[PDB]
Amino acid sequence: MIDYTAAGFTLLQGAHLYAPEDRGICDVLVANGKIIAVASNIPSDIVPNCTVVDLSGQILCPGFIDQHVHLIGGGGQAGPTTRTPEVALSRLTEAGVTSVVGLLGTDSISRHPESLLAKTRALNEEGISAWMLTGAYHVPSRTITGSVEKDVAIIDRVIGVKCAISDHRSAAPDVYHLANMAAESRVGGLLGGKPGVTVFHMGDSKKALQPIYDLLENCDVPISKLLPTHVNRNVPLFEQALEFARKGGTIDITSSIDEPVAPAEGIARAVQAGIPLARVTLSSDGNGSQIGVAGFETLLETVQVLVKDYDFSISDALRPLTSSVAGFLNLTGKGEILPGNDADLLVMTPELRIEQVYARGKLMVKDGKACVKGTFET
Amino acid sequence: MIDYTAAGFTLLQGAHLYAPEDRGICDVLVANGKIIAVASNIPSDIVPNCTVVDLSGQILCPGFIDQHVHLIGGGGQAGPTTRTPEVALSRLTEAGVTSVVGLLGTDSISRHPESLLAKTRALNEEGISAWMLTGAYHVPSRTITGSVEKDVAIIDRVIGVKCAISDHRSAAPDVYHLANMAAESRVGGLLGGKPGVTVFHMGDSKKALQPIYDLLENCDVPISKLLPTHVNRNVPLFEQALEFARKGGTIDITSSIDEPVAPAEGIARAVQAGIPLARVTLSSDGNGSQIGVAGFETLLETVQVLVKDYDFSISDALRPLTSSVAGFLNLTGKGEILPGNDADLLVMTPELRIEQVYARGKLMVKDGKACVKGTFET
Amino acid sequence: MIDYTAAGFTLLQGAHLYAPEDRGICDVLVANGKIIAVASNIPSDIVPNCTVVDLSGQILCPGFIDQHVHLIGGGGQAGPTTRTPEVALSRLTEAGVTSVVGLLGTDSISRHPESLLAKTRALNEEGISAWMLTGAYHVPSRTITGSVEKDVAIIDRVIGVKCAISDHRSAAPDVYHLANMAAESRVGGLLGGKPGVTVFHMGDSKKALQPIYDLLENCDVPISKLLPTHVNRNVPLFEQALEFARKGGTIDITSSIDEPVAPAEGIARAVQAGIPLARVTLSSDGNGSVAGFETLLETVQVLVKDYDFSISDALRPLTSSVAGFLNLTGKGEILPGNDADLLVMTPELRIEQVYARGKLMVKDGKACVKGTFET
Amino acid sequence: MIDYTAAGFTLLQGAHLYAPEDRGICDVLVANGKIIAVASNIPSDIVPNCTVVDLSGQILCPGFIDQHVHLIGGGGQAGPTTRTPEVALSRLTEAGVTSVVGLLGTDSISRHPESLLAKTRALNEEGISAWMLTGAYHVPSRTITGSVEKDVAIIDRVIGVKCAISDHRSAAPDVYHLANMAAESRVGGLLGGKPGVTVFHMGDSKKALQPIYDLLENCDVPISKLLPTHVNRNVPLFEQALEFARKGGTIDITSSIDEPVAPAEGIARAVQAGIPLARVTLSSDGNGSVAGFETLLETVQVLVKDYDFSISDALRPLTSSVAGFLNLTGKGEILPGNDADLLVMTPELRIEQVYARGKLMVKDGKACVKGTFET
Ligand SMILES: [Zn+2]
Ligand SMILES: [Zn+2]
Ligand SMILES: [Zn+2]
Ligand SMILES: [Zn+2]
Ligand SMILES: [Zn+2]
Ligand SMILES: [Zn+2]
Ligand SMILES: [Zn+2]
Ligand SMILES: [Zn+2]
Repeated sequence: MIDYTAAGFTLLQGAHLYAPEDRGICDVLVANGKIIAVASNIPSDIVPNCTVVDLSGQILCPGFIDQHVHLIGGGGQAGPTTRTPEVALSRLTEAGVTSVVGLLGTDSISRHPESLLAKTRALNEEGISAWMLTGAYHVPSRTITGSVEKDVAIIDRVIGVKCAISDHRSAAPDVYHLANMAAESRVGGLLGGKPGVTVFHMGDSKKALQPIYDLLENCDVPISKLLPTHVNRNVPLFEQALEFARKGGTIDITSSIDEPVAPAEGIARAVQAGIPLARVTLSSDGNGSQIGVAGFETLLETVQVLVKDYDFSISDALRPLTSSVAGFLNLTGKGEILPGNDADLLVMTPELRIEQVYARGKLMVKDGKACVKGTFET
Repeated sequence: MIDYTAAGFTLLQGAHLYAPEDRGICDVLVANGKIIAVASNIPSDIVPNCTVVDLSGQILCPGFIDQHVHLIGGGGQAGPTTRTPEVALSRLTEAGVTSVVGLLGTDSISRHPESLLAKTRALNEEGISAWMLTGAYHVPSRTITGSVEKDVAIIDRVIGVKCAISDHRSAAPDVYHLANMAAESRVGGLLGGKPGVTVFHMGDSKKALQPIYDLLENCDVPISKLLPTHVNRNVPLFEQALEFARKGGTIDITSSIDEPVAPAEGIARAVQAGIPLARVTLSSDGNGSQIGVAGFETLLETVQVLVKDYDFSISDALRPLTSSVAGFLNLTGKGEILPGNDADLLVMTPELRIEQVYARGKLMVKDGKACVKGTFET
Repeated sequence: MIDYTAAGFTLLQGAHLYAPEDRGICDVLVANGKIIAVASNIPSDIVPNCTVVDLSGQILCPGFIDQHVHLIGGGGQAGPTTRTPEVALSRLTEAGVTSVVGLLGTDSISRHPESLLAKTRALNEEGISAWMLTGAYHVPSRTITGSVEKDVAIIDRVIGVKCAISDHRSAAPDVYHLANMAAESRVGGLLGGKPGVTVFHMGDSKKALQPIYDLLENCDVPISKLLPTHVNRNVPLFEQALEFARKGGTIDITSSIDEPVAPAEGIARAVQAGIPLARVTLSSDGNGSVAGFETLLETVQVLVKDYDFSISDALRPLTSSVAGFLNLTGKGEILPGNDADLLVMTPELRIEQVYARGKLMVKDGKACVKGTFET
Repeated sequence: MIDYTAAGFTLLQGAHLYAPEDRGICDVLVANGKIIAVASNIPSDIVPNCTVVDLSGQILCPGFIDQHVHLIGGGGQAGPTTRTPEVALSRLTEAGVTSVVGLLGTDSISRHPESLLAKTRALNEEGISAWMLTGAYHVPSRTITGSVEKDVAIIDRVIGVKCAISDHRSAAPDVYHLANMAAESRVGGLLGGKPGVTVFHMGDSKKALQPIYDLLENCDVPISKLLPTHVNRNVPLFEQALEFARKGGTIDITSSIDEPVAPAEGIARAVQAGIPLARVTLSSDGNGSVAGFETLLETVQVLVKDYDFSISDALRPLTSSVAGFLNLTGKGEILPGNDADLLVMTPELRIEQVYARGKLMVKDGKACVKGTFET
């Protein structure tokens, strides 16, 4: 008897697959955490020591990518008792999240990029995929190596930089400071093989997107590296974001913001405005302070709403959380079900309720409950 | 015989109380430095080991909050012989001051925030309540931790930052530098649970308030965090301050400046202009250089004048020194006589002359003379 | 009706009081979070709007002071996944802890004093009392302001410095670096009105206390400012510890270390060795890697149960001895003028109620007050 | 037809397998760059789209791990013209090297860790596996982030630190500086999940290993984290090295140093001295001043040919021993779950094929995969 168990062969059979593209009833063969074949009717005996999974009647889609999470905790805006706690593995996984991008916010005094970096690594070690942004609301940026360009270029998990504009919690940055920082992130990413993006937390100032336009007039950073987030927070801002997207920018809608522009509503309007889904993403702002802390249920909720109350197809509904995110951040191997991609998959009921979650080919959630937990989860 | 002396029970009986709100003849019961009951006719035997004080015929009001004092000394503008000496406890208390905010001025070369911080702490230890501002006239700010945001966030006694504008003694700051500094103070205060204000020493430049308006156009710091002081120093400046107050800003009048706009006059005009007292404060600039050094008698003097020559009610007269200050700096437990507030009280004759002063429930002045002195007072 | 509720009058009646000193059946009156009277038979009507609590048949004693807690989390010695989570309020209060001193350990790369300082502040706001030590195992120390001397003098919650010696995770400090760091903490303590102590995490190196002795010969910091902790981790170290205590030093036994010298055992031997309880402390090392806080109370139970200690004495290492060593004014003793940090226990020493600064935190053995984000 | 080519199924059949352990004639199945099965007679049809390679009559073994390579170039000791060029991929793979650890030497003015780090990354992308050491001969170390402890904990490819002792090109380090630096690497290793080793370039000074012994008496870093290299450079040093190994240390023999103690000879004497192979490593010092990589394989040949070693044993110093010392998970042994880093040799030990992470890199003794700018 030959042992082939090292391969971790798993055959996912008979689900209706949304890659997110509708592929109909189709099988998925996994090995070594990778998707190795996608096809209708894969012989259950094509490989030895194969775990076969009957998904008949279920749906199979790619795992969500949540690009805005306060992995080590956030808050602190109303004193020290408001510092939220760190994110626990199970919370992410039960929410359908297989890939995450961690970041800092208002507080960069009691929160440090080194802490964030360690947490990012723990999460990868625990089973999912994680990256981070250097900086925080504060401009000039607080970094690990002393320079934004150096952080993006040399710290493996760093993919870009974060900042805040048009917000009463900003560092009142001027255009030069902003331009320089985005330029450093851009360059650092070429060198490091990273997207080199600049993510802008938007507040409620009436100036809205101005600073971004100013910046573009003062530098050569491509518009495709600039990401405004929390765009649904106020109407006028939302409206400008639409045009920003119309000009070739990508906009990030926050799932945790219900009013004045609800998330599904925001996505629907984009489409109405003729904006291609590829230029719209959805992120949670999870673990930030809400006093409660923002969770991850809003992601799934948005997909359900879009399908059920908005007439989106499941395929379209999935984009903002999968392919558009991977697309924007250049996350190779993620967001789509293709041979050669990582085996980050969700298994859902036809009513869009998660039953199982695979991260890198490993069963993380079964029967809608986490079977793999963070090291200190109790 | 049971000892209940630890409580320090004190009953202040029968004065006409101005909370500053007129409460008429009313009693005040104190314990553990706190006001525990305010009411007419409190039974002199409600608590054991109670010190009863007959205030019949007298007035009872809250202790003054002087938010602009050069606690460690100031001056130095005309050479080293002009460096004034540090403030002595008794000077404050005999002047009716129970709470103070220390700060630096022109000289930040021979004066350091660490010195100011130590002095602040000594004063609390000696019996009164004290806080400070980081920075000084110089922009960029000279701080303790290296950053304005960090100083406000982590040094317990630091509540904001000071600077100078439109003055021949300024560091010729540009809008960005100013904006950044105010933004840091603002943010630092959210984190630290401080007001996070920015206090602007105003000089006689013709530009007057401009820089403040410029700043607001270049940042998202709320107008309510910005405090221009010495507004009565020149007419045109005073006039602009009125409108500044009209737009929602708070203005600080300096009691030690007699011309061209006297303090009581300044306060009267504000009211004439329809500005709510809540938006007007009065501070001494005590211990700065005047060669003499500015004292604290001008505070009380202003209240007397307002009542006697201006027709203000005592209640109204008290605001700028009590509730409006506490209101502006968010000094919980101060500026008002309510159960649960600190027992910082003044006892005056009907002609507004101070007889006794209680700081945190402790008798500091009796018969208009200090009975508790600074450790080195001789 | 006049309202006097701002005073928070509370009368704890009928318990057998251990201050820690046995005081027999005695009453305790509280106002504004402070103990205002201690006597038998205080009248229930002595003050208006008084909450009377009948504790007859129960024991009353001071809240515990745990001077060795990884408040923001610790661990990380076996990689990133081993970083423990921050401590929740209820875990402390349920274990009888009303005062705590937070610190860092091995990891001072992903762990920062500024973070520790915020957490310290959070806890104070939440209802208990907390302080911290600056530095970490690493020497030179990583501080907030850039100087150990400055951190201790100016940061209100900082009371001393932490370091590691004789351990395979130390920074290989030399005597000069150790002396200087201890002297800075000492001096900062004076300027800031802090104890200005130096806390030494002890490892298993054969050199044991050597470095301390060396330090003493190289500086003039008083012996009473130097605290070796984890002294019960190995025999030779423990024995050396006894000697150090005999010379005038204080020693900290770790409740979470059960072998080779158990906590109660170590305490009993110290005493049997002629060392006064005043020079013996007990701390948990709670939240390190996740070590909990139940061993504290258990040590007390064991001392009484198996070692012939009176209750009074068994309490000292967690109350008066710590408060005394750290100069925690208002803590560790039930006296008029002190803070109302009290435990209510059954005669068999099970925690029933806990008051911190006069506020009821735990009732029927269960936290009734929780951390802001406690789930 | 269903496409399964994404898996890269490859079946290596019929070779005499040395894992390094002699396993006789046995098959190896590979998928996704990992070894998924090791057994005799694996069915050629067991998996779809399988590339079958008939290796009958050949030997199969693990790829070599060269832990001492001047990846970006070295030299510069006789002025600017002596700076050697960076290492090309094919030079490594042709020599049987599939895993490498890069480092700096004498020159840390014209040579930077950031440059070394980029080159390390380049190689990983090009198909092999690479790590680096922070620092250089200079002590205090010149690092990327400013701290040895921080470099090791946070820079993914950094696994330890390099330094020079007992050499006329050293920085004249004192024991404190050496101890501190070793302790920082040790601690960073723990936090980052790295071996956290200290690699000591040994020169010809008569003091030989002294500094190491001294260091040990001045810190608590385990002996197993300290690696003296170039130990065969002189006799007295070599002999002292044997002793150090006997005490529990590991020793690195330089394949490029032929006198006075040749590489094979040194290995044979170590063994004859009672030292287990697990505590003996072999590295090239390749690309220094331009030293090549052929002496690696030659040492193996000589051990077998002239020293009575079995093949299994002769392989250890370049495979399992290194992987074990550096904790290189997935490397140095042919086991299910490990990376497909394999060599195909003739029975007389000549390299024929080389696979790195399952990719064919060298064929018929010639690189068939080259560096991006390889000419
Ligand atoms: Zn945000
Ligand atoms: Zn956020
Ligand atoms: Zn001024
Ligand atoms: Zn002034
Ligand atoms: Zn320890
Ligand atoms: Zn500890
Ligand atoms: Zn060398
Ligand atoms: Zn070398």
